[PDB]
Amino acid sequence: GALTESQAALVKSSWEEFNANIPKHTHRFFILVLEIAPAAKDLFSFLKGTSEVPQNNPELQAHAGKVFKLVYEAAIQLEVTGVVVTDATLKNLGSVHVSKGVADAHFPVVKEAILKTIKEVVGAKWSEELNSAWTIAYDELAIVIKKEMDDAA
Ligand code: HEM
Ligand SMILES: [F-]
Repeated sequence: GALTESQAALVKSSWEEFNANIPKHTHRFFILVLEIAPAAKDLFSFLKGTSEVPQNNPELQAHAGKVFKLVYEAAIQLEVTGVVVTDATLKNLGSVHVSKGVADAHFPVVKEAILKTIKEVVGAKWSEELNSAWTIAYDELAIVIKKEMDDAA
């Protein structure tokens, strides 16, 4: 699909819609994760020793917000520039995943959890053109982090 001026316009628009409700979209996102893979729970400090996914845990919200922002920034960068740029942050990201016991096969878990989360976020405006656009942007960003984990291990 490439990332036409028209496709980028579509991701920006849909991320603005996501940020618009962090405590919801982020707790949803963690539930979609634990649905696709239950075992994932022991990983998260703020999920350990608990039984259910905490709903007002600042640690949890701050965490999940950061995740989506990063995927959107990635899509704009693709339309303007044609690429996703690797910086200090993406590199430190790779380190912390590894400390915490996260692997590659965990990534389609968090992807589907994000496509499903955005399909839920944009509702009837959903188009093939839009699905195509977030898919392109995640894929392109995951490619970059997975790269940095391998390097932190
Ligand atoms: C493009 C996709 C992804 C992005 C942009 C991303 C981003 C991040 C960021 C920014 C942090 C640190 C947050 C903080 O300091 O507060 C973090 C921590 C973490 N992430 Fe990810 N992530 C991605 C995929 C994944 C996957 C697939 C898993 C595995 C299930 C995972 C598991 C974790 C864990 C266990 C921590 C440590 C949390 C702690 O115990 O406090 N992430 N991630
Ligand atoms: F994460």
